[PDB]
Parts: sequence; C-alpha cells; structure tokens
Amino acid sequence: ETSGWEDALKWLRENTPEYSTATSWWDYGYWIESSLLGHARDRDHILALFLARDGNISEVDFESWELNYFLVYLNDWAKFNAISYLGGAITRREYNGDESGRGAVTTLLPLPRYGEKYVNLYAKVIVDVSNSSVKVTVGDRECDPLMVTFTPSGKTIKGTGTCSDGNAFPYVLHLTPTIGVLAYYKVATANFIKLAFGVPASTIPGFSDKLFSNFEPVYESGNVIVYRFTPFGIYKIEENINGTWKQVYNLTPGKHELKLYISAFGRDIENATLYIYAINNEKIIEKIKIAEISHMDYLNEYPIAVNVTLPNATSYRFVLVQKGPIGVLLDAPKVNGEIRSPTNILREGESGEIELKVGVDKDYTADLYLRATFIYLVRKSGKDNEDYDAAFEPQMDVFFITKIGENIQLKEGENTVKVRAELPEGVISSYKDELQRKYGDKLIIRGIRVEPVFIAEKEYLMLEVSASAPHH
Ligand SMILES: [Ca+2]
Ligand SMILES: [Cl-]
Repeated sequence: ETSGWEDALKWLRENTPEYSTATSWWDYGYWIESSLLGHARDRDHILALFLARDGNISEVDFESWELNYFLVYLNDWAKFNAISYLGGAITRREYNGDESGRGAVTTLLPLPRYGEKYVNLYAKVIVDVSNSSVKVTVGDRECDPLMVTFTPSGKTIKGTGTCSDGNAFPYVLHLTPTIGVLAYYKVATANFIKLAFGVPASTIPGFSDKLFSNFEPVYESGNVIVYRFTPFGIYKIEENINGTWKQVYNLTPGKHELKLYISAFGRDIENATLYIYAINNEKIIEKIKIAEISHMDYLNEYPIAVNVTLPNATSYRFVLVQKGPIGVLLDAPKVNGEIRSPTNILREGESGEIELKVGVDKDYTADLYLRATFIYLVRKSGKDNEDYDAAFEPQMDVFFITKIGENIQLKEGENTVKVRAELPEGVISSYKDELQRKYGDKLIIRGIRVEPVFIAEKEYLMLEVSASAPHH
C-alpha cells in the first residue's frame, strides 16, 4: 500500500535532527504520519513553482521556511497537470481543457522499460527505439517527439514534433536505462523530472550541476526519495594540477590551490564565512576559515579561488555561515495570554506580549523579528482571470518588519521566549497596495503571513569530500 513513505519517514526519524523540518508536495509526510499512523495552500503554489519549473524562476527561497529535507514522490507525476498549473507552467486550457472540453494536455507520462521498448499501457503509448531512429506510438497515431534524449549516453535527437495525424505533438521524450518520460514542452525540463526520474535535463547550462549540490539524495525507498536541502552548495571543486585547473572529487591532506564553484539556491550569500571542517570519524578535529563572501548573487554565481592547508582526517566539510532563520515553534504562540496563529501572530497596528516555545538542535544566540511573507499570483496571459489562455505565475516576497528581540540566548532544546512586540500601523496594507499598483487586475493574493522569526549565524553544509591518498 505504501510506496516507500513509511520507510522514508522512518529514516528521517532515525537519521535527522529532532527539530529538523521535512517537506513534500501536498504534504503527504504529515498526512501519512498523522492521519494514518497516529505547507498550507499558499506554499503549494511556491512548491509547484519549484517542481514544475526550471532555470532562474524555479529558484525558490526555501531557506525562509528553514527547510531541511525534501521528499519527492515519483507517483506525483499523476498530479502533474495540477502542479504545473499551480506553478504557473501551463494555462487553464492545457491543465484540464476549455469550455468545449478541448485543449487539455498530458504534462508528464512515465514509460517504464518493456524489454527494448518503453511502454505505458494505461496511456497506450509505445516507444520503439531499437529501430535506431526511435518510433513513438500514441493510440493509433504515430508521433515524432520534438526531441528525444538519452542518459547517461547524453545523446540527443531532434524531431518534427508532429504526429502521423499531422497534428502538433509538442512533447519531449527523455529515455533512461530503467524508465522513460514523455513531457509537454512547457515542462520538459521541470525540476521534478530531474529529482524523480533522474533526467538532468535543463535548458540552462550548469543549472543541473548546481541544483544537485543544493539537493543531495540521502535516501531512497520505493517511489520515494528524500533529499537533503542546502541553499548553499559546491557543485564543482577544481584543483591546480600543472597550471591547469582540473575537476577533483576528494582531497588529500596538505596544501592545495583550489577553485570552488558555489551554487546559491533562492537567496544571496551575505557576509558569510567559508570553512573546511576536518573530520576523523563524524568528529570535527579542526575548523579552517578559508574565505569571506560579502555578497554573491543567487542568480549569478562566480567561482572563488582558495589556498588551504589540510590536516589528515578522513573527510572534509565545506561549511558556510551567515545570518539565517532558526527555531521550531513547539506550541501555539500566545499574545497577551491568548492563543494565536503562528502564521499571523499579530494584526496590523496591534501590540502585545508574545510567548513562544522554541526548539533548536544546538545553542544559538539570535535576534527575533516579525516577518511578513506574501505569496501571490500574477496572471501572465489571457484577457482576465477567467480566460482559458490564462496561466498564473506564483510569487513569494518576504521582508522583515521590525526587530522585537535582541541578543536572545537559545539553548539546545525547548526555550520559552516572552517579549513585547508591536506591528507598525500600515505595513501590511501598504505593501498590498504596492502590489495592486504593480499588477492591477492580474494580481491574486493567496497568502499573507506575519510570523515571529529567530535569526542567527547558522552553518550550511555545502559539500563533504572524503580524504584520499595522492598515489592510489
Ligand atoms: Ca542559483
Ligand atoms: Cl528569511
């Protein structure tokens, strides 16, 4: 009955921090554990933006949510038209047809291997490759994909993107040793495909290499894969070997002339410090400060040259440190004694004493702000929101309003924090006007949150490499 979910959730319980936060599309994790074994709606839009898109626009600030693990569920391909629609990748027409039931499209279709062919019986789709040029049958029709691609073989073949019926066949076929996937052009390089079916396809060079430094697969079950997430990662390490830069995968002790290629996902690096932690047996034996980055654009990274001397150890951890959000509320916060929603802790122009129970996996000294999060849609096509040509681009804008907590000392475990706070008169309605002004009738606000966020210097694991020997 389970598709690997119970095994995956089990793994999380046993191999991750107590206050570590996991996520999944449509929140299956919570549902499986709560309802079956004893997000919200605004975030669904942002999760879809990520999963259904590719390139710059798919780079979502998951860090604001303090996300640690992401669980993709292969079976979600079945709900991809919805995800695509919610993520702004397709129009209402392509999502489920128009007034006369026409236009719907099948965004994703998995084609498991059938001895030399790829077939999806339910869909009456057959992919005959052995004939060398690739043959695709869909129903009675014979169709030629816009492009077919193979991995690892990285080969690729252009195609007419049409069917024997002559009609348009705007689909891309990605083939892999164990499975194939047919994908509508608007989502042919969607991140979900990369994460779930292992097709590194992206129309932006380097994006895929970077994405995987940000989402590391730490565990896999049936049709479930859990990814460790880090807004900051290293996707490539070059070492100077004869004036020539070369890509390495491990490091030996000693001096090194290195080039680090960092991937920043969703947010900028701001006043950060890079380090190399010498590890001997899941035990840190030395923390080597190696750099300082005052600023790196999350959409325009640049490599960083680095000269380091490393001890022996068994592994090395590249860690980055900068102000980020921390803490997990352990109960509903209270304002003046009364229980209030943690997502809307204070109304505009309201004040009161706030009490919060916060949990952390280590000791932290942090600031406490009230932060606003606006998740909203902007119609990118069509005459009005009811037009079937409409597609809606989800957007997330977050900003801190005011600091209500100074130099708070949080200790590993539960912590109680009472503090007086005031939400300035006009802040929320002001910004809502700023939006209405920029997008007019195209605007559709889906969520406004006012939350108590604890900010502090936190460590981000970018990459861990094993120590190797120069000769073997
Ligand atoms: Ca990036
Ligand atoms: Cl944040």
